[PDB]
Amino acid sequence: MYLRITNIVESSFFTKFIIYLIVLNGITMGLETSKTFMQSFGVYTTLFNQIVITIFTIEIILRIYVHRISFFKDPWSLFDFFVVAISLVPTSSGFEILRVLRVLRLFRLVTAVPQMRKIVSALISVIPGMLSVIALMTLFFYIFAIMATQLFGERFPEWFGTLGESFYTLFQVMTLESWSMGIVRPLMEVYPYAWVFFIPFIFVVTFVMINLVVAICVD
Amino acid sequence: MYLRITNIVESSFFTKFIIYLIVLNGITMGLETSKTFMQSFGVYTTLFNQIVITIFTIEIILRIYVHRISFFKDPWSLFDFFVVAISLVPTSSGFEILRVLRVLRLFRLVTAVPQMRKIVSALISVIPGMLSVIALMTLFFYIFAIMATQLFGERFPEWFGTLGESFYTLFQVMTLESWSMGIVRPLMEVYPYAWVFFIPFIFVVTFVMINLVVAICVD
Amino acid sequence: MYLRITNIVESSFFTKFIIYLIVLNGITMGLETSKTFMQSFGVYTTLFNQIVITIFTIEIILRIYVHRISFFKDPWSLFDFFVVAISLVPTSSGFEILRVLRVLRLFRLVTAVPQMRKIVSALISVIPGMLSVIALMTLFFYIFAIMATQLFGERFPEWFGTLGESFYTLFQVMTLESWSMGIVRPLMEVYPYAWVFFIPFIFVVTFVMINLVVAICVD
Amino acid sequence: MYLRITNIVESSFFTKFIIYLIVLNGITMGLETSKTFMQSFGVYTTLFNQIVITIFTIEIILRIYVHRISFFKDPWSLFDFFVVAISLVPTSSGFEILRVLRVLRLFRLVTAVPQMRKIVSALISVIPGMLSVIALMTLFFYIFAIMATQLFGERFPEWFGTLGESFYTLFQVMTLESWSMGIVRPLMEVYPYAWVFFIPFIFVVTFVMINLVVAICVD
Repeated sequence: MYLRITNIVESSFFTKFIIYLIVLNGITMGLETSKTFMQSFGVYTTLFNQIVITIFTIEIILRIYVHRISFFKDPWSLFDFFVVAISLVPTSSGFEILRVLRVLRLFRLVTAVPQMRKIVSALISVIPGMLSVIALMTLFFYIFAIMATQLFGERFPEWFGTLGESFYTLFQVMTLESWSMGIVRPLMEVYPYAWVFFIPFIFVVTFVMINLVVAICVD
Repeated sequence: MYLRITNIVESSFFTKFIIYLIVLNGITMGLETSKTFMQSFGVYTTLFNQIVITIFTIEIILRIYVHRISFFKDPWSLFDFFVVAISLVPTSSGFEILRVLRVLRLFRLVTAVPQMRKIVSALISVIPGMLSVIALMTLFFYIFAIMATQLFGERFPEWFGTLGESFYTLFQVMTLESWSMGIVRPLMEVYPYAWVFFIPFIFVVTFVMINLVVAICVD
Repeated sequence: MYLRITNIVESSFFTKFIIYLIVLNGITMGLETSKTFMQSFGVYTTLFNQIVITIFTIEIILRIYVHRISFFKDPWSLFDFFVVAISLVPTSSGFEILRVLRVLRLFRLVTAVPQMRKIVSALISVIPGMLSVIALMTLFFYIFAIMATQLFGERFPEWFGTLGESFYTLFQVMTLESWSMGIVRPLMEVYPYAWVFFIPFIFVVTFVMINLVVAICVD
Repeated sequence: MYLRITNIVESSFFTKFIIYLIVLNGITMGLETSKTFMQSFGVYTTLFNQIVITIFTIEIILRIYVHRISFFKDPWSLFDFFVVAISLVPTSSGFEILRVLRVLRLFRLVTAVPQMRKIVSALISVIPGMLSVIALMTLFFYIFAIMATQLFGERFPEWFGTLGESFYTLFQVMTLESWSMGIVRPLMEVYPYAWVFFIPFIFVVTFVMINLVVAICVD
């Protein structure tokens, strides 16, 4: 039966059918949003869901037999696996995080469709030639995070009272949002020289990002 | 008589004339802005308009006789057509949107005048070589927008209570405007881990944007 | 005496002497800032000023004889002229704008010093290959400015009540500062669809700027 | 004994060891952050430090015997030296800045480990090819900063009352943070034409930045 199924799986109809449901479940997912819709076509959409997740567990299985090991060696397939799976976990139990993560299946439309793969693949290909800098950067953030926690965490618990808060705050400063009016001016009301810690931080971080762009925009 | 008019339309004078009015009606639109001016040279400006729109329909007509099918197949002429059409719709009836959309006729100056066309043209040419990425992003937004609606729409109606509500908010976060002080810090007061949803969102959406720039910078 | 002076003007000492005063007047200009300093070395700096402006009117004259017409054909010289001049206008009369514009002389350090000229020159050289786009852009701003004035100027006098206010506000939106939390969200409290006017405006304006960078970053 | 130690220092083990401690002291610094951890494994962490600093001076010494002059001529070694020196200064005395600056020893990991060096190196290499522009800008800031101080420092002490006050503010405006709502709109309530000072400032400073990026992107 191998080749029998293998001709179904590898068939055009198959894919087109899968891509069709993606877009359907996709559209249906946006109505599941409407408080109203849920009172009318409420159940219809609920059943349509269990159906789709079924059809997808089938599809994902059939695909495995037809590919065996090569499947759990395919980035794109693994995704579909670890996404249909999350959608399988009981509607109840634990937390509803998983219940929300289900919408992650609409990402399957990147899988099932060529071109999308190209871009995604094209985008991701660059990540490697960035890790050297990213590492540097993280180290930087880590060092300043620590310094900031022990410099302003006392009188500014909210933004620097913790190693992790400082991280968050420094990332904000990196995106340059409300960094002056919201963080550094207030800070300076107690530590006149705080500007000596942030302006430099902004330069380094800014500079690095600028180069990182140059790289990707050349290398 | 064809060639007769075809020598009028196709002439230099003709174009130069149309361009003269554009820049004239243009200067007029900016005065029609002033409350004061409308109390003095008020009507002078009102009639002047009904005149231009006429002269512009005549012109648009003449051009169609001189081009027949070719006219309704030229982007630039089409624009000129639509823009004149709008301006034609009665000052009254329906909503005043149209009444405002009239000022779109000053975009006519991009049409009538070469060079502008070149730049506009040079710009639009890049668009198609982005669509693959623009689609990816849009899918992305749709997915996270749906997630956000069901993750914070209950306690934060204004920013995520609706699917479109969330789209707007997320776009804001993408432009990085007040993203931390304005939206994420406040959100975290109820959902400590919301930073797990937005920081990653910020990275992905930023990365893409950076790449996109590169593409256009190079490709 | 021509060659006599011409050898002084063209002399090394001359320039070095001029560049020396620039830096001196420059340094002295930053102390003229201090409320305190003005009570101590107050007059000293005041006289030192009249002296420098003298020495500079001399220098500027000597330079003219040695160059005649070629002088008022030299961008760099013209500057020095139209800057030493402003500094000549009476400390009183009219308004103190001119009294502040005097600090513009420290710009002479870009003049008197090679290398600086290179960069400046290098920077300015690009402006030309940007005017096509800049023109387009301005037209755009003008069109939207007008539309906005007649769309929100009524209930939002501060930000759109005038053609010029709208300009200012739109530039702000272009820099993306407080555009959402400060302008569009408030706006939407009265005009639910305002987002249909600004998001597009942001895209066009953003896109254009992105290209303009590509150009300068290639052309 | 020279070669003896020269084989210790120059050895693999040696380096790997130093690197092991870096990452160790590093992890320690982040715990020394926690108020809780300091109440439990408190001293364990305190002694651990005084140990590393020792081992690091020994190491820094050994390296100097093995390199003599070459040591105080290598950027990376110099850094390592200075960073250890700081860490050496008594926990007490003077201000606790030093006490915090100690965490700068985690930058040691950029030194000890190759690759990091490469990136850091690759980054710093670009710096010199910017100085001409960096100087221009700095001159610019100085000039406008002086102007702003005497144009708004009286009615706006917090942002322009001082020469350095104005520097900070202007830098803020350059990063474009809250520049309109935060500073210029408020300023305009007293000085209607202040937009004439800032918009141009924004353009010039932006242009430069854009070019600079280009330079580094290409040159």
